[PDB]
Amino acid sequence: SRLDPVRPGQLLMIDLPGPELDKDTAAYLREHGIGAVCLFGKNVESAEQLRRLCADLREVMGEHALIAIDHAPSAMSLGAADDQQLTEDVNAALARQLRSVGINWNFTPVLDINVNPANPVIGDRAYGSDAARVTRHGRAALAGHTREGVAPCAKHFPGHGDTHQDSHLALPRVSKSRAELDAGELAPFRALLPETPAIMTAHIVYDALDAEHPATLSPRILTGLLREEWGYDGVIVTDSMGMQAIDANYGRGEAAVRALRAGADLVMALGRREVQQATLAAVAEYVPENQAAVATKRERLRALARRFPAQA
Repeated sequence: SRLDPVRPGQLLMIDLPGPELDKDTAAYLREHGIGAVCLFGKNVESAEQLRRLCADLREVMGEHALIAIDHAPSAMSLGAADDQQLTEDVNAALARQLRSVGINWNFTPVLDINVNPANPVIGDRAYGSDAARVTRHGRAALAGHTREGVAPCAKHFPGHGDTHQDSHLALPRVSKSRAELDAGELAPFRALLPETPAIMTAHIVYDALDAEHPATLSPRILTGLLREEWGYDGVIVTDSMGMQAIDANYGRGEAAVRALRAGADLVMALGRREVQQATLAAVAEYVPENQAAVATKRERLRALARRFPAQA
């Protein structure tokens, strides 16, 4: 649309320095039209302070604001008690607390499967060791958020449960066959798609899907599989681009442009202002030649915020 061209900042989710929205940060959000922020421990002191922080963010960012947080018993606990209704209700209570402070996005449920006992990558944070158990409690977690007006985001697609890292600088790999993936890693996401408004992708290489690129940078995975095979029309967000294995293998801006091209709607551009600025600069070169594609990405983000408005 002529009157409202897509800006590079509207495709990024950034982090903030502290518990208060300082003037320079406000000026910066407004300057670039940043539409999404993720909050962490460094931003959280009390419910009163957090409510003040999210109200300020909503005032600066406007009606499309996506205000996310990363993170009450464990997923393993709930998985084990195995009362689906309990899982839903605990997530419903968590979502009500988030809603009262002005947060409209939570990064759960984990749909990773803790399948390999001798390789607990996820551990406590998964609901179980098979797809069936993860699917059942994942459904409950999604519904508890959704019914309370908070967008949940399933992670980490296509499944972090059983990855192998050759070194701390190498991308983790999964070398299982497609049929194995279908029965395991992929099953909970596939089963839960119509209830999943957002999905966060994993910096993991799946040999059976795309032997050359991590999922977050893979057109075969984000577009071929998620969009085309599965018909997924929700938000795809990349995992944090500041994680070491990516950082050691790609430039920040290059990686973010590649994620958007591959099929992400939203890039998590976490880190100090200088790295955020470098990401903006790269996306600023991509956006003008890809206006229809980025319009579609922005509308997914906007549809999410309309459904789950931040204003407390």
